[PDB]
Amino acid sequence: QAIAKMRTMIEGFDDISHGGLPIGRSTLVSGTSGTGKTLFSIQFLYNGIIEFDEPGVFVTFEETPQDIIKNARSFGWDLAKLVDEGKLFILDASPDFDLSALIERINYAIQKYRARRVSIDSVTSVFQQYDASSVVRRELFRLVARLKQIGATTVMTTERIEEYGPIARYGVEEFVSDNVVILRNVLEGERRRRTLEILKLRGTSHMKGEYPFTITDHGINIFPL
Amino acid sequence: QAIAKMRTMIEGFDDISHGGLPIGRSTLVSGTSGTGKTLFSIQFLYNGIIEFDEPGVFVTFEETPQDIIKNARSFGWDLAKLVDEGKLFILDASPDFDLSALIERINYAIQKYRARRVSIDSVTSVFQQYDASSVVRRELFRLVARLKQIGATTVMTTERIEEYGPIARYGVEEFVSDNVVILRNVLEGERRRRTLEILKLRGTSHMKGEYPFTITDHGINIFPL
Amino acid sequence: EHQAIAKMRTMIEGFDDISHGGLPIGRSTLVSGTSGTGKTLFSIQFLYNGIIEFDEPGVFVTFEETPQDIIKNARSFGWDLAKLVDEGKLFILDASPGFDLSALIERINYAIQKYRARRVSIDSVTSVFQQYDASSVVRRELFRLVARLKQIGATTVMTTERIEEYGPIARYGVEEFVSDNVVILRNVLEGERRRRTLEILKLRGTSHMKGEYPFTITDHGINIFPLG
Amino acid sequence: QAIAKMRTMIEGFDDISHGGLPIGRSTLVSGTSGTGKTLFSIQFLYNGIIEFDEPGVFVTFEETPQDIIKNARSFGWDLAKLVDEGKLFILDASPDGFDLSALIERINYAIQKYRARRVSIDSVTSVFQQYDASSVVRRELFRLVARLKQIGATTVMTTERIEEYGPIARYGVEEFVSDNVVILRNVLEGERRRRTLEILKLRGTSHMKGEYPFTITDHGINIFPLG
Amino acid sequence: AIAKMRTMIEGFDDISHGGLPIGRSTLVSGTSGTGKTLFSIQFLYNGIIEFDEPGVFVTFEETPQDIIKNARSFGWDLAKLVDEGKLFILDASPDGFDLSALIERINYAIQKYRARRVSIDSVTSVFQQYDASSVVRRELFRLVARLKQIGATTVMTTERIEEYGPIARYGVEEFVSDNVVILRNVLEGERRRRTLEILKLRGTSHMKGEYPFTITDHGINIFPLG
Amino acid sequence: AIAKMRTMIEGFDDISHGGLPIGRSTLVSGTSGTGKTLFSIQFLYNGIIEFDEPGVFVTFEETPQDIIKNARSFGWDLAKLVDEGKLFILDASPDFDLSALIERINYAIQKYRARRVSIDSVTSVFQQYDASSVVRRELFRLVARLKQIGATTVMTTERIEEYGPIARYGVEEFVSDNVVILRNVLEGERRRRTLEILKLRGTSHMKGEYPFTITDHGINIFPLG
Ligand SMILES: Nc1ncnc2c1ncn2[C@@H]1O[C@H](COP(=O)(O)OP(=O)(O)OP(=O)(O)O)[C@@H](O)[C@H]1O
Ligand SMILES: Nc1ncnc2c1ncn2[C@@H]1O[C@H](COP(=O)(O)OP(=O)(O)OP(=O)(O)O)[C@@H](O)[C@H]1O
Ligand SMILES: Nc1ncnc2c1ncn2[C@@H]1O[C@H](COP(=O)(O)OP(=O)(O)OP(=O)(O)O)[C@@H](O)[C@H]1O
Ligand SMILES: Nc1ncnc2c1ncn2[C@@H]1O[C@H](COP(=O)(O)OP(=O)(O)OP(=O)(O)O)[C@@H](O)[C@H]1O
Ligand SMILES: Nc1ncnc2c1ncn2[C@@H]1O[C@H](COP(=O)(O)OP(=O)(O)OP(=O)(O)O)[C@@H](O)[C@H]1O
Ligand SMILES: Nc1ncnc2c1ncn2[C@@H]1O[C@H](COP(=O)(O)OP(=O)(O)OP(=O)(O)O)[C@@H](O)[C@H]1O
Ligand SMILES: [Cl-]
Ligand SMILES: [Cl-]
Ligand SMILES: [Cl-]
Ligand SMILES: [Cl-]
Ligand SMILES: [Cl-]
Ligand SMILES: [Cl-]
Ligand SMILES: [Mg+2]
Ligand SMILES: [Mg+2]
Ligand SMILES: [Mg+2]
Ligand SMILES: [Mg+2]
Ligand SMILES: [Mg+2]
Ligand SMILES: [Mg+2]
Repeated sequence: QAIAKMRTMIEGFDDISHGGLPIGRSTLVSGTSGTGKTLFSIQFLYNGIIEFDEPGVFVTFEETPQDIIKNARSFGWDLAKLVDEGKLFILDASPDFDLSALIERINYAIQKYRARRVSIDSVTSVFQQYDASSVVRRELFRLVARLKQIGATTVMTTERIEEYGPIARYGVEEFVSDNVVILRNVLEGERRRRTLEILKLRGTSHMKGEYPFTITDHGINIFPL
Repeated sequence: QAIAKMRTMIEGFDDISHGGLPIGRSTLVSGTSGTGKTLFSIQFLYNGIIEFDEPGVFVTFEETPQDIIKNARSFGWDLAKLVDEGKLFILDASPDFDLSALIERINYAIQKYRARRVSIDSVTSVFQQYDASSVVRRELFRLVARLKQIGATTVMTTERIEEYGPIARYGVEEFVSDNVVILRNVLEGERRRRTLEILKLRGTSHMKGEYPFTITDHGINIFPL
Repeated sequence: EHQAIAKMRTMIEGFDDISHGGLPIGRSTLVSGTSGTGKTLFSIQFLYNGIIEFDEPGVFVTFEETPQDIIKNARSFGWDLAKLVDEGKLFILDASPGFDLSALIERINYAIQKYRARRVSIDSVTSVFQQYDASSVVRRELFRLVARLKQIGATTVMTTERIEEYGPIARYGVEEFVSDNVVILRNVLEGERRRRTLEILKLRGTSHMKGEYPFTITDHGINIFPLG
Repeated sequence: QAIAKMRTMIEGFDDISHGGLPIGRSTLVSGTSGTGKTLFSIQFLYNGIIEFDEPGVFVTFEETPQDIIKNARSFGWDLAKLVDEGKLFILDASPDGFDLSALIERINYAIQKYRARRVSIDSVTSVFQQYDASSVVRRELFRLVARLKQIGATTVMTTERIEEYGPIARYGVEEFVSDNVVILRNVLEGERRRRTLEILKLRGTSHMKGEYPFTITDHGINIFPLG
Repeated sequence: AIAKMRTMIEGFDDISHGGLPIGRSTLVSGTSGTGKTLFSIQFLYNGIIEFDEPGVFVTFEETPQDIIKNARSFGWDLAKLVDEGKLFILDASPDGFDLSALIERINYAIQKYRARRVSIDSVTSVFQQYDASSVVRRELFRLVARLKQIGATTVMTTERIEEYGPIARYGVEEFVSDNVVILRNVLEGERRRRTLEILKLRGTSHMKGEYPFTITDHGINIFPLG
Repeated sequence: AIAKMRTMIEGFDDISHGGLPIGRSTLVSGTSGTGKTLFSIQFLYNGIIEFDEPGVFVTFEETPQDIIKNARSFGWDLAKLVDEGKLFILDASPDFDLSALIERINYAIQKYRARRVSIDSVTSVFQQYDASSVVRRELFRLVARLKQIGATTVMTTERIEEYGPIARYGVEEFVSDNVVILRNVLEGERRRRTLEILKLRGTSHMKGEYPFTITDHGINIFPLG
């Protein structure tokens, strides 16, 4: 029957989303630079491992595994240990148009590590890396559709350049994803404020509009209203 | 005589449209992501079947039949049963420029299932999937023309980026369709509000402007004013 | 002769007041609007009234909508276009699908001579350039058509598409400049409600009222309220 | 001495321009559709003929001479009589590597033949669009303007624009090549239109600034100088 | 400190804390009729009259004759200065893009007339005359860099379309120039107001923001504020 | 967590909670005349004078001599520092791949034992060779190699609006670890300078815009609480 959700245990998120992220579906998490997209994607995996012993695969296209690990120490998280224990796997897909080969490497890692959670950060970059903007819808669809067939629950980050403009970069990514989460970092009166919005969850309910959040030493904390 | 309408049974819609959707004509349903387009197009067919034993054909370019069926369980509708009974046919037109082949597959399904209601979701995506943005007016016209000839009553969804900008994506879709419905999901003061507007019905009358609506466990509910 | 230009009554309620007597004879009038503003309705009412009131035959040129659907939609208003086609008073010319309008223009001309038409509606010209990806040549080919119609002496309503209520008059930024006369139909959304207005922006060589005038579309077609 | 001006006798305009249009120079008159560009350019020639016996050449790329003549009857002007007397020439440059050289020599032939002091060219936008030559607008508008200055014609050239408060002309270069720039506006506010005329620039001389209201009536253009 | 040369344009030397940086390029950008040509002429004229510093004026469209005629509006006699060899007007109007030939022509004139000041009016136009927009940064950089090597002090005018939009036309010109002056002619409430701003002078100080100015029979007059 | 090196630019080390993250790249973006070059020169000069940390300055347009002359504006003697081998000005102006440039930078960093690197401006070198299609690829290659080398890098970039895109090509901020935005906002005919740390990966900083002034003593930023 109806879609089930997995608790993210990210403070306030499971309230906003009426239970967590839809299982076996993809969630687009989109935001301007420094909005906390990587943090959200890491905290998803980390909580999966710590709260439910669900292994996670982190796919990176630019940042090195070592820097992902190093930056997570800002939040007191020891990702190197989780890697050593085989609970976390960071797949380095950085450079040295068709996503089929990558998709197969990712599927391979999911199977190998028995992963229930996957984060991909950021899919925007791989198309720009290889001047492939003409084929974004088709290739993103290929990736999302395969992850659905595998039954992976996935967070995929993407980039945007305006807080109240396009949801992502090419005006197609939100339509391909099952779920859309928008992180904003709005500048008004010389000051910033962070908000999180669940725009869409296909096949299930969620709270609407923007909710304040903070990034602290404990990662993301969202305040439902 | 003046053009006849078929009831959608979508609460409030047949009020706003003065009796329903014009029979044998095409209706564009456009909106940003997560506005309720797929829901509207599913509810149209589902109601046709349950209320009038009127079979329907659902054309998908991306979402699988399985996920379409799963997401509809959010509302307590059992679409698998209807597929099993031959009352609903979900035509999978996802990938493995001319719409003739697609058109013939749709016609075949209309004649085979004896269907009078057709939903096509989303016609935007198919142009993007084959980079055929330059031929949109010509090919959307071919599609709509042929469905008019066949006598189908058709809901076609399309994608947009702004709540008050272009009706659809390419600036031509609204002019090729006989009828235009716009779903909006406006963000103001950090909160969303859903509205539906019937912009146009050729050859007949309708209520004007935006009417609020909600998506609940019973599908779309529009409040006429 | 040596008088200023004469006008032909549309008999569209209020329009002949706004236009100080109707549409200038032998000239082209652009009627431009977002989707659902009443462009087809205007262009139909122009021919229909010309036939019913003045026995002036009309030619309607369509590039997408079928004759049968044009006829059917006009019954919304209790008009019987089928009857008029039967009597040879209305001809609906189906023009549905380098780039050159010369052939089309000759077919239109042939139709005008054959039916002895005084009034012509072309709906919509926008679409034919989009149907063949011919935006580069719009000014030249639209001029070819308008100039030939003027030469013939036809009184023509040409509809065109726009996508903003207060942006460009038409789609390509040239159409208003090629036509002799320009009418803009708006359907403005404000505070969740729509309102319809009609503006005569320009009539070359003659006077008209200025600004937007409200109008409704009812069972009798377009009804415009002059203000003053 | 500084540049001299010829009177347009368009009511109000010679006050706003501190004397009239600079002699031997090109004046761009730009505006959205129906702002009065053709009317300004006709009235400029008509007044030249009637008040000063200064013959005029009118260059058209789309409107026929017969329609130009017919539309001027709206204002009670008999342009056919002036054509018959050899005082007005309407040069039909309608259609039937883009280069305006031949056009320029047809214009010069007319100027020399009619001993014309005044020239109106309407609209210069249209000829670039007719031949899909937008890429070359600055070079060929400059050729035209330079050649007319060489000939010493005082020229009104009309151009099209899409916004009341946006670009001066169409391609963002026309106002830079012209010596003088006048902007006709027809602003819609509160469902009502108002007409205003602005002299943006006259090279080498002075003029009033900002927008001045005007009306188009049976007597042509009438401009109200505020102060 | 880079040193400055007085423009002697009333108020400008106050706004710029002494004048234009010597041996460097100053971009002067504005919509049509803002006073760009006037500024660049007044710069050369004053250099001659006040300091006997010879000037070269490079035009791509306007003839020398019309430049001279239009300056009579301000009671300046440029013809006399051309005669005396203090002012050279270099007519570069027309009959892969590469400014090298023009640079050599400009360089020749600077040596011959021994010019210390140079005005180029307008560099926008030359790129559009030869549909060469794709290469503006590279070629404007070539021009600025060589003028600097020669040690010329240069005013280069450029065109813009909006009073509060891009500084120039191609979004690169301000970054190539050492110094940037924006002339505005803002329309508000049906009335125009002229203002001058010095956006940037590399390596030295200047006043900030917009200062009102007028164009009169005496040329540009800028009103410094406070 | 990541460590930080003090810039000693007055106010900045407060705003950044300690300085620039060591071994990472910091984008400094701004419209013309915002103080980008000045910031990147003060970074190296303070490094040399206060900590005896050698610096490499990379220029694509401004000559070494003018960089030196312009720094005299602030009482800094850069020619002396170049003479002592404390500062190396790498002239990369002209006479698509950034590999050559990168090997020259690395060589200069080894040779002069530099801890600090400023590159001014990264924008311009892509415009100089019309290589805008390749910005994200090539900026990534430069940033990645400098992270490997462990240099602490300031990279300036150009923008054309105060409240528009962070940089010029919509990708530079996503590739950099850290992002600083200098603004020069015109309002009511007056300019005001502000600095904003938009983002520091892996660590904390103050948010929003802070006023600053450029004086005879360089940049001076006022933190606000
Ligand atoms: N311990 C901490 N306390 C407070 N804020 C922190 C801490 N650690 C990191 N941050 C904040 O988190 C932000 C970094 O977030 P993250 O890398 O997840 O963003 P992003 O959206 O992925 O950026 P980019 O788009 O450039 O990849 C930093 O900019 C910093 O403001
Ligand atoms: N049982 C329910 N109760 C309330 N809301 C629900 C329920 N089920 C789904 N929804 C809402 O319906 C919205 C999604 O609807 P739908 O899939 O029709 O949107 P769409 O316009 O087709 O999206 P896209 O354009 O991305 O395809 C979800 O975003 C969720 O907010
Ligand atoms: N009997 C009626 N009473 C009231 N309004 C009606 C009636 N019949 C039609 N309409 C209105 O007339 C509008 C259709 O007008 P029309 O087809 O002339 O518009 P259009 O501008 O030509 O549309 P498009 O640009 O998409 O071709 C309908 O959208 C409907 O609101
Ligand atoms: N006798 C008159 N009284 C009042 N107004 C008139 C009269 N005759 C013409 N007009 C007005 O003159 C207006 C402007 O005419 P004109 O042809 O000069 O415009 P234009 O700017 O050249 O238009 P386009 O750019 O489309 O060529 C007409 O739209 C009409 O409003
Ligand atoms: N004697 C004068 N008194 C007042 N203003 C004058 C005088 N002479 C010229 N002007 C003004 O100077 C302006 C001409 O300025 P100038 O030619 O320097 O402008 P520009 O910015 O170079 O124009 P463009 O971009 O067309 O080249 C004229 O538009 C006019 O307003
Ligand atoms: N001694 C000083 N006192 C005050 N301001 C100064 C001083 N020296 C330089 N400036 C200011 O510093 C600004 C120059 O800064 P800088 O060269 O660092 O800018 P930038 O952002 O690199 O410019 P561009 O992007 O066009 O290269 C000058 O525009 C000037 O306003
Ligand atoms: Cl925070
Ligand atoms: Cl809802
Ligand atoms: Cl109505
Ligand atoms: Cl009027
Ligand atoms: Cl002034
Ligand atoms: Cl300051
Ligand atoms: Mg990130
Ligand atoms: Mg959908
Ligand atoms: Mg229509
Ligand atoms: Mg005209
Ligand atoms: Mg000038
Ligand atoms: Mg700099």
